[PDB]
Amino acid sequence: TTALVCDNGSGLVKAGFAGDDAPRAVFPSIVGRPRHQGVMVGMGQKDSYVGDEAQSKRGILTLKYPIEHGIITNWDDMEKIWHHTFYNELRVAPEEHPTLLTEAPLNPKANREKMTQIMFETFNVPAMYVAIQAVLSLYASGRTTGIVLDSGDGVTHNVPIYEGYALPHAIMRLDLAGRDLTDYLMKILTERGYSFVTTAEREIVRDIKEKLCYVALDFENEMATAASSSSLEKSYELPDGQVITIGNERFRCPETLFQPSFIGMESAGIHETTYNSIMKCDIDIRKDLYANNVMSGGTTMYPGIADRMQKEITALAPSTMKIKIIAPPERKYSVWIGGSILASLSTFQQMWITKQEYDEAGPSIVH
Amino acid sequence: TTALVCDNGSGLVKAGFAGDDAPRAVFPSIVGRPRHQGVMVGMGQKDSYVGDEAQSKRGILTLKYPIEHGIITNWDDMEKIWHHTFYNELRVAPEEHPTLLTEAPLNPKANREKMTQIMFETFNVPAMYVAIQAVLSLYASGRTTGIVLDSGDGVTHNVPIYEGYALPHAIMRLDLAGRDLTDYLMKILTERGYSFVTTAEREIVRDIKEKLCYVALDFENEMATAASSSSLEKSYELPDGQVITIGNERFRCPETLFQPSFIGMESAGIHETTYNSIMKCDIDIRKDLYANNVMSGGTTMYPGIADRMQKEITALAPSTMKIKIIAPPERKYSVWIGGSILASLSTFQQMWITKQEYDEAGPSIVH
Amino acid sequence: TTALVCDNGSGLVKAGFAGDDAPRAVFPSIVGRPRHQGVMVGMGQKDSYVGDEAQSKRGILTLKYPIEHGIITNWDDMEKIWHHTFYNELRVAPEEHPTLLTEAPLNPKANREKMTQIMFETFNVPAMYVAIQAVLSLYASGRTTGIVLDSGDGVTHNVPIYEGYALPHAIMRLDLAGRDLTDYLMKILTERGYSFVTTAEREIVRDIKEKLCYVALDFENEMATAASSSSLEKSYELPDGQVITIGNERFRCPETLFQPSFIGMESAGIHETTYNSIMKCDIDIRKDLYANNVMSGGTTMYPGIADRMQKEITALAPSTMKIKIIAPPERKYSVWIGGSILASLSTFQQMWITKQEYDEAGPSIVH
Amino acid sequence: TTALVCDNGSGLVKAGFAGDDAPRAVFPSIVGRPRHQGVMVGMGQKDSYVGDEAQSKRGILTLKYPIEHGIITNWDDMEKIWHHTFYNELRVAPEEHPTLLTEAPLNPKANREKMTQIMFETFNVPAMYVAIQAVLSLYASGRTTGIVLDSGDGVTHNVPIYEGYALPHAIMRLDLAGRDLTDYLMKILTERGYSFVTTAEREIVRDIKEKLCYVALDFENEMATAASSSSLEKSYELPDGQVITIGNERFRCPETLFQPSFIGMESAGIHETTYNSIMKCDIDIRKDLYANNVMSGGTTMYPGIADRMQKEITALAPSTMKIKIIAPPERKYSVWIGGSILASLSTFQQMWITKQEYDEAGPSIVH
Amino acid sequence: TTALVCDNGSGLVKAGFAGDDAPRAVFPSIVGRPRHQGVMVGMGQKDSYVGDEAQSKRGILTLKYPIEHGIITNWDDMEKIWHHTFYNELRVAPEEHPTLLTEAPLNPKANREKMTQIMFETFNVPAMYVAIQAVLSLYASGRTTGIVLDSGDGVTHNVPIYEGYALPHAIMRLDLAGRDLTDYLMKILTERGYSFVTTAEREIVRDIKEKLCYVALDFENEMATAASSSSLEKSYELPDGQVITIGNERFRCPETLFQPSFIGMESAGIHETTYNSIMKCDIDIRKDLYANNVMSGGTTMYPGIADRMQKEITALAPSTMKIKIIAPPERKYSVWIGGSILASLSTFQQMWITKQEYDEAGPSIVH
Ligand SMILES: Nc1ncnc2c1ncn2[C@@H]1O[C@H](COP(=O)(O)OP(=O)(O)O)[C@@H](O)[C@H]1O
Ligand SMILES: Nc1ncnc2c1ncn2[C@@H]1O[C@H](COP(=O)(O)OP(=O)(O)O)[C@@H](O)[C@H]1O
Ligand SMILES: Nc1ncnc2c1ncn2[C@@H]1O[C@H](COP(=O)(O)OP(=O)(O)O)[C@@H](O)[C@H]1O
Ligand SMILES: Nc1ncnc2c1ncn2[C@@H]1O[C@H](COP(=O)(O)OP(=O)(O)O)[C@@H](O)[C@H]1O
Ligand SMILES: Nc1ncnc2c1ncn2[C@@H]1O[C@H](COP(=O)(O)OP(=O)(O)O)[C@@H](O)[C@H]1O
Ligand SMILES: [Mg+2]
Ligand SMILES: [Mg+2]
Ligand SMILES: [Mg+2]
Ligand SMILES: [Mg+2]
Ligand SMILES: [Mg+2]
Repeated sequence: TTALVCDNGSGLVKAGFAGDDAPRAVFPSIVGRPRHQGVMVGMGQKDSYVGDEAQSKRGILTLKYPIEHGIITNWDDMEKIWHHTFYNELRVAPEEHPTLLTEAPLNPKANREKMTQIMFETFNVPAMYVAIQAVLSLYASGRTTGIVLDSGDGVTHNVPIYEGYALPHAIMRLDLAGRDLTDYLMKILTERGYSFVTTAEREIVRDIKEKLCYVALDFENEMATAASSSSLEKSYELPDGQVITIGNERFRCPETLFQPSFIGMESAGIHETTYNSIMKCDIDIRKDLYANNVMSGGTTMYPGIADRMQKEITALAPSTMKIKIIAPPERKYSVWIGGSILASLSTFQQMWITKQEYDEAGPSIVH
Repeated sequence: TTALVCDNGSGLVKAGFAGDDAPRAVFPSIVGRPRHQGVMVGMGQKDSYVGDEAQSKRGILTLKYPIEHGIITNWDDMEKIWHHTFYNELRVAPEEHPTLLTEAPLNPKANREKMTQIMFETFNVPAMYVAIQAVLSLYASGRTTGIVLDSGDGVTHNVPIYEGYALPHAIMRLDLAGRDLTDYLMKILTERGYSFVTTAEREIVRDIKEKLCYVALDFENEMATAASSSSLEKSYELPDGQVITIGNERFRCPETLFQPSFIGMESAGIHETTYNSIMKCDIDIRKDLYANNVMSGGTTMYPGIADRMQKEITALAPSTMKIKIIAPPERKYSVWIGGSILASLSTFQQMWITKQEYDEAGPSIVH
Repeated sequence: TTALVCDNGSGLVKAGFAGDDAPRAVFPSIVGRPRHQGVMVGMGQKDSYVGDEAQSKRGILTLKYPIEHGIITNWDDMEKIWHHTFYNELRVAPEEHPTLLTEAPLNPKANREKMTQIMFETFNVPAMYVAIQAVLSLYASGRTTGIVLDSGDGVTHNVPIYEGYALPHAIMRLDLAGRDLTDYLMKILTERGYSFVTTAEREIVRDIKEKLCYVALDFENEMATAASSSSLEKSYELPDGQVITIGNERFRCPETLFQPSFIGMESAGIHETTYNSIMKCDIDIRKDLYANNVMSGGTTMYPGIADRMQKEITALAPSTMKIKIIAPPERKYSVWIGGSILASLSTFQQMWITKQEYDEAGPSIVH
Repeated sequence: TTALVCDNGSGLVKAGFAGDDAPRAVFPSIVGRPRHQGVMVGMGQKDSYVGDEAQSKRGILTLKYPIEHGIITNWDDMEKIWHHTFYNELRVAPEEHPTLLTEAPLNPKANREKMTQIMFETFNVPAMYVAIQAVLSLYASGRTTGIVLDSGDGVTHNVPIYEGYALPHAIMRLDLAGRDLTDYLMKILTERGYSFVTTAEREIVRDIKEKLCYVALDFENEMATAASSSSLEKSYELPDGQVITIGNERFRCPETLFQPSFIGMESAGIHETTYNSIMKCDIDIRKDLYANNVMSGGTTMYPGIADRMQKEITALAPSTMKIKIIAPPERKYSVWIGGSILASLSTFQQMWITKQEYDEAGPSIVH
Repeated sequence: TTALVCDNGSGLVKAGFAGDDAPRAVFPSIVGRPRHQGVMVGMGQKDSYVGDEAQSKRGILTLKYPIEHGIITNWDDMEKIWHHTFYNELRVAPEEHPTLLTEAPLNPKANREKMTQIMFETFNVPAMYVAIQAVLSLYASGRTTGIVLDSGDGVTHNVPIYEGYALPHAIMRLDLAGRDLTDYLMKILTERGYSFVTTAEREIVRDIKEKLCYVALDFENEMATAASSSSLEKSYELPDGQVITIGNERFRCPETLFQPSFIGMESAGIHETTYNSIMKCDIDIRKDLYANNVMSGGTTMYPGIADRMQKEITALAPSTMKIKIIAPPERKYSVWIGGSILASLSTFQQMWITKQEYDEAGPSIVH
């Protein structure tokens, strides 16, 4: 019977069978719809495109992320991506597997309840479970204690975890993420003259960000040395064939995680939020958290991030103590891996919510 | 029941039954009327001649193109060519077939509405459809994606088409075409002393253009080598028996498509309009358009055209990317072929406008 | 009711009933008046003689052609020849037949109007019509397209005709004809000593011309070979019994048609005027005219004419194309035959000008 | 010493002395160059025409906007318009005045730096300043708080401003403007048969737009009532003397600001961008912005615009709160007025960039 | 040094020194050659006569226009008229003056190159220039903008000129002119019985045309009133002493300019060609052209022409706008005057083609 593990973040769906090393289907959470009413016969007609297929045809389509900052915005679009996921990639009847789904912490109750309702009623599932992302990543690490920073496309979290357990009062979410950074890279990019106005172009700049951008160790020194352009400008080539050259924009895009004032947010940088989260925890356990802080998610993938974190958190925390930061490679799939390994635990098998139990207890029992 | 496919361009009517490889009736859109009041008895009297028959007797007749730059100028003349077409070549009662008609994009609304009105009221037709030329040519290519350059006698278009669909905001029409080029060849030809003042003589120079003229790869180099006349002068023989020798006029006639400043137009050459049309399209799809650009129509028939296009568009577009130009032989009949194949599609059968539906909905439903 | 066809050229009247192969009455247009006041009793008295009767008595009479170069010179004389024609040869009341009359193209308006006035008022005719000669000859040919050269006694024409119709702007008349040639043969003949001063003798030299004169293929070569007189001198016998021997005068008389400089006219030869007439026509139709050029009239009867025409026109026109000259035997009566066949066409019956229509519309309606 | 205030937008330069009610020189930003090489002697020769002078002679000239979407495209052309501006209209040595220049927000850095370089090096200026347009318009309003929508010929902005200050993260620019609307009015106008292909004709249609076009309160209802043409068709007269009659094209041209899908852009209408800009601002201040939203620029001049804005923004925003829209007359000159009043403030006198300060600090100090 | 201005049109040479009010030598371009080989001793012998001298002796000579429809037909004849012009009227060594020559627009390249070759090689000239006629006439007007209609003996032009400059694509030539009109007056004149067959008589009818013929305001009304002959018949006296009376032929001769169908040409009347030329020009400038249309040349000299033009062009053009026609007296010499004034401009002195520059650059540099 095994299980399905579906990691539904903004920007990417990662899904696959439990007990495996990596997700088989990994595609963008997008629902493409034709921008221009098309006059042909035999075409499509394909009123709605989804996932990688939508990526193939961006210049026709308006791309629409169904899920924004972890919150589901458009429910039938989400349903569409699930249906496509199950039948067109994993090729499976949901009635044959229990399904573990994912969600961000501190996330409105409507997502869990609606989600489960869909999984039971529209797809028919024997049993399912919805899990907090950071815990899954911590399992992926193979560790029981630590503070997880999970930055995906929608949202960034800090969840401190001690010896199992958890500290809900110290959990801190922050809407800064690949989507916010891509938009910021948009408007900063436009100062070189390169105008990317459209949803489809947003995905191009996402690609630019993913390849070229890095996190500087020291910001203003790097900005100073951007004066005499040497290695800092890099050439990137668009799908059109045009050449973009980007210098300080390469590293000032991700600087926004440390300085959210660039987007005009008062929220403290990710280092201050991790630090702050540690502060909120009991005096006894802070040393372990500082030692053991973990990173997850696509927005942790910028080269340089861990080193800057180690500088900044060390600058905030008492110097007498060791702050090791653990950011393993393959960290973008940590959540999914966590899901897999959890589904492979027998002790967890009692915790699935059964179809019948949902039917008799109602929606309130997901929590 | 089959269908009729009528391609009504300026200069030539191509018409025939659907599902066939080529149009059966192909004759000039001309309405000849005697210039000189003729004194005989038993003659004609034949107040109006039409089509090839008018071609047979040019020296008596004033030839009159009913259709100018795609726009219908003289409606009863057009009606005459249709009536002659149906009864004297295709030999068919229009009440027995649905009829697919053609038109240029971006063309005044009066042509569709009046045209349909005539087809329903004067001829009686069970159902009909009016189609954009470039789409038909694209079907003739057997392809779904590409940018069509269709240069006929009246008008030249660029219509970009992606994966079916269409981009109306990037559609670009241009009045440069076999008629404009024939007149330009007139006045340039007169510099050798050869005076062709009359409508009938215009058709002679059209013949000269069709046979002899070619498009140079590089213009000014060829003009330079015209200094020492070798292969560039060619002898042509008129119907009278006189011999014309034309050198640089051979290739400087079609150079006007690339340099409309020869006619005193500010419009950019056809290569700049194709390039410009590609620019107007979304950054994602431009690579396909550059790869896939298609040619149609009689004014694409000059030897050398495709090679010059490949030079010039390559000179405008980023060198990193492949610009294949597809100009198949039999391209002059691409539109008609496209019409045939579309009429042979069953999925299109729903889209005919029915006689009764027109009667109840009115003229506004053609669009 | 049938019709009468009256071909009134200078030198001969040809008249007869329509629908017949040849004119019944064919006699010279002459009005003889006694030169010498005659003293007898019972004689004549016959103050005016007309036609063949005048021919019978030339030595008494002064002969007077009423019609000169197609233009009527003396109206009552013309009336006399008509009256004699109708009552003394055709033996018919004009009130019983419509009457088709003939005239040269480009001929003063006074001839049509006066002529019609006479036919309606003096003779009483139910209806009549006046026709351009060359068209009648073209009907006689049984053809619709061609360029007619009609050389009679008064005038020579070229009228190009295409597919019915006509080209008035290319019609070319020329006063060179049997009368001019007979006078030229007079003065050239006098170099042998043979003096023919009188009107009556002019008719004798007309006979000489009609029998003996021929058109040389090459002129100056024939003149050279006239040096050694062999076949070129021929003996002719006058009515008196005297013998005339004429050598180069035989062929240099008709050479005047090709070289009007012999009479001191600047007008180009008949071959240049036919060629010139073709030039004036639209470039399209010239090939048909060159193929189809027709000959009519008494002054086309010289042996050798067609062959010289074929040489000379071929020398002027582009060699690439075939110039067939059609000069049928019985061509002297082509105009009359044409008239007959036209009168036998029913479609022409609407075009007669009725007595009453003339009465109410006036003289201006003949044109 | 006073100051010069130069508002350099696409389509119009507005310039004048500071502290005055209106700009003295207001002329189009165009650089006319003869299309046809002219053969006269004493003519011009005038290789380049500029401004209103170019407007005087459109039919000879190719008109060329030097500045496109706020971005300077052709630098020497811009220099030419400045030189003409200073010496031929304002009649002033730039060395005698500090000069305040204008620019759109979010505009490539090349414009500020190059612009300043030209002003200091080519013209010699004691000091200068470059200002964001929307702030100047807000000063023109005489108000400190509000959200400015400035639609010129090149670009449209939204800049929210609270109690002085500014919110750069909520600034939103959009390339929809009089130029885009004129081109759209071109292709929509061509459906009536009226073909305007040339740059010179573009200026004619700009005139049509400026006089006749209005913004409908409700779109599709007005389109429905366009069925029975009454007041909606209006006659306009071209400079040639021809009469154009335009019905629904009158109001569907400016509908593009609310529905950029007409041009094939995915960008939300101006009402959604203003609404969106308000959303991006802190929850506290939105009420003031909704109350206080200001309009500027030539493309705000369509009759009906404010009323439709009030409908649409009210439809998006919570009904409980008052949305006053302030669109004062003389709003096309708001930016220039703003510039004047700012230059008349003494407190601003410290902020000029001095010639010497530029010389020692370099180009980087403009920002 | 001054200059010579030689206006070489068909029918008349106008030549003189530059900077003068009128040409000194004005005589017909004819090369008379004796028709009849003359037997005297001491006579002539004068194998070739030229100009006014030939006019003195028409009845002996065959007159030969060397130049036909602007195109040089017979080069040595033209050379003869030039040589006679320089030595026998202007009495000048060409080596002492630069020489400005004239030619029709749109005229075969052979005329410029051969002409210049003769002027440099046969006559020896320090420098020369060949000019388009209509521009010269426009200078004669003292104006910079306008559309010139120049009708000479060979050819009629329309050249639109705006603010200096020129529009070559709107230049329209037409072979209708005093020569065509004189021949048409020939064949129409022959309907009264007056036969003029010879070149010498053609010049007589040219005189008739020049004195008597006028252009009717309304054609068919005047033809109707020709029914009752009052003032419309006028008596003219030939050099022989005979009296010609011509009625409707007086005004129907020049009606051919408005109705070229009289000669069997499909070309539109001169009013349609002026109107058509205006159409071809950019929409901006048409109002000036309509206001400013100029007339030049001998074939503009018919009384009534300007008024009929004003009627007909007003009937074609939109009524809302003023069509002033400027036809100054002395307009037959406008071209020559233009030439004079141009030669008197110092700015033009750079544009002469020098003997040496021709020698080193070749013939291709005349254009
Ligand atoms: N190599 C990379 N470098 C920088 N950013 C990346 C990289 N890969 C992905 N991203 C960013 O992170 C996001 C994907 O992160 P992911 O963990 O998949 O988010 P989620 O799990 O919420 O879908 C993308 O939207 C992208 O902006
Ligand atoms: N072989 C040829 N070479 C160059 N030009 C041609 C050739 N054949 C036709 N043309 C030109 O193209 C025109 C015919 O093109 P066509 O596609 O039939 O126009 P349409 O479809 O609008 O009637 C003619 O008017 C002629 O000027
Ligand atoms: N056999 C002949 N050979 C040469 N010339 C002839 C011959 N017969 C007649 N002609 C000439 O042609 C004239 C008759 O031609 P015809 O066609 O009858 O003139 P029309 O029709 O104008 O009367 C006569 O005047 C005579 O000079
Ligand atoms: N009365 C009007 N109605 C509608 N549009 C107008 C009017 N006047 C000007 N425009 C449009 O606005 C533009 C001028 O706006 P403006 O604010 O001067 O732009 P900028 O300041 O950027 O030059 C013109 O290009 C024109 O298309
Ligand atoms: N007063 C007149 N009225 C009408 N036509 C005239 C008059 N004078 C001259 N012409 C005609 O115009 C011609 C002369 O025009 P001109 O301008 O001198 O021609 P070009 O300059 O080409 O020699 C003559 O051939 C004559 O037919
Ligand atoms: Mg995630
Ligand atoms: Mg076509
Ligand atoms: Mg005859
Ligand atoms: Mg502005
Ligand atoms: Mg002239």
